[PDB]
Amino acid sequence: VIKQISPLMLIECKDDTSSRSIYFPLPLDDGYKVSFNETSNEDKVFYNGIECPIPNVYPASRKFFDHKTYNNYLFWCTQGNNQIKKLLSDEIWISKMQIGITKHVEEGEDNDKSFYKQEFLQLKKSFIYAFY
RNA sequence: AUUAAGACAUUCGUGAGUGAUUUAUUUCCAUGAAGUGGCGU
Repeated sequence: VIKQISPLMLIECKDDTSSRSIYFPLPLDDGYKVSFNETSNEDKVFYNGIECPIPNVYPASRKFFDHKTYNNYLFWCTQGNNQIKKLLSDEIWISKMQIGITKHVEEGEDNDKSFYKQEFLQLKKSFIYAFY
C-alpha cells in the first residue's frame, strides 16, 4: 500500500503553532556568482580529461573564491519574508559522545575487547523531522 | 524490520609513608630587726 514517500524534512515549530518553517541545506553556490565566460580559447578545465569551461566565481557583494572563508557547508537555510535565513548546523543538532563497555563477568568470555564510543544526536527543542 | 539487535566506563587500589610543640629565657630587682629611754631634781 506504500506508493510515494517525500524526502525527510527538517521542520521548525514555533510557539505560535500555526505555521511551520522548512529548513533545507544551504546551496554550495549561495552568496557567490558563477559566470562561465564563453569567449572561447581562453582557458579550459579538464576534469579528469573532459573539456569544461573555466568557472569564474565572485562573491555576490571584485575578489575571487577564497576557500579559507567558504563555509556554506556548515549552514542550513529556510525561507523568510525577505532574505534567506542561515542557521548553523551547530545550532540545530546537539552531539554527545558516549563511552560503552561490557562488564567483565568472570569464569567465562575472552571479552575484554568490549570497549566503544558512540555519537548521539539531539534535535533542538523547536525542530522535528517530517515527510509525506 | 529501518547500515539493525545485545553491551553499567567497569575491575583491582587505606590519603598513606617520615616528623619530639621544640629551641632561647635566673622569680628576680629595691629595702637597716630597727626606734626611744623614764622617774627618784
